[PDB]
Amino acid sequence: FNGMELLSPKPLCSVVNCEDLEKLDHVSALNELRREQEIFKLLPGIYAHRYDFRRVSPSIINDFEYCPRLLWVQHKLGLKLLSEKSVVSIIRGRILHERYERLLSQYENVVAEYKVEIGDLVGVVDLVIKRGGEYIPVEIKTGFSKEAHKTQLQIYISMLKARFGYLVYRNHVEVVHRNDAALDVLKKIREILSAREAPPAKCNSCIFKPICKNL
Ligand code: FES
Ligand SMILES: [Mg+2]
Repeated sequence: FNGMELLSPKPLCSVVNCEDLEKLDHVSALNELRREQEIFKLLPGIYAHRYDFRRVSPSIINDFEYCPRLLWVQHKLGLKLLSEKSVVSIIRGRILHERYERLLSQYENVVAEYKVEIGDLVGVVDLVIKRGGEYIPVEIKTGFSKEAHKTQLQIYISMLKARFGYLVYRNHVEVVHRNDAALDVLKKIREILSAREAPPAKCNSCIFKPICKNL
């Protein structure tokens, strides 16, 4: 709300109307939202979009944990690979992110897309609340794993020197405490991307065949 200031952010579905987005689960509607998000079909069970790997994101953290091989393959392709399963969860999450962002950025003490520099990499905080001279980071949980977003937020906390951060779920909010141990994940990722050889698969079955085997 313009003119007011925010103490703490509220759950996504308590700010945006999530029910409006539950009618987005047919091929016809998918193929239209796909076009806009610049997401395309590559293989019958694989979608993709362009991704800048100078940019750290929950996408990368989620993928580093799932399968370091997948992260390397994607870095080489210059493409982010999405399973035909969770392509709708990404598109839905992106629209939810955009609405929640634009609505909370309306507060006087709230700001969207705060660019931060992590050395050779860059980060973009979903939302930043300014309680006094301190910047409280906010991470919107959409599309990827709970742990991925939570780690990402712990990085932004440790970079902004905040005392804590907010992790906004659909129907609740979580106060993530500063944990500099999450920054250790950042050194490992920087190593996987620069690795001249592909790491070993840390998954039970590749849902992205045959791409992973062919690099
Ligand atoms: S996803 Fe683990 S190797 Fe293809
Ligand atoms: Mg987020």
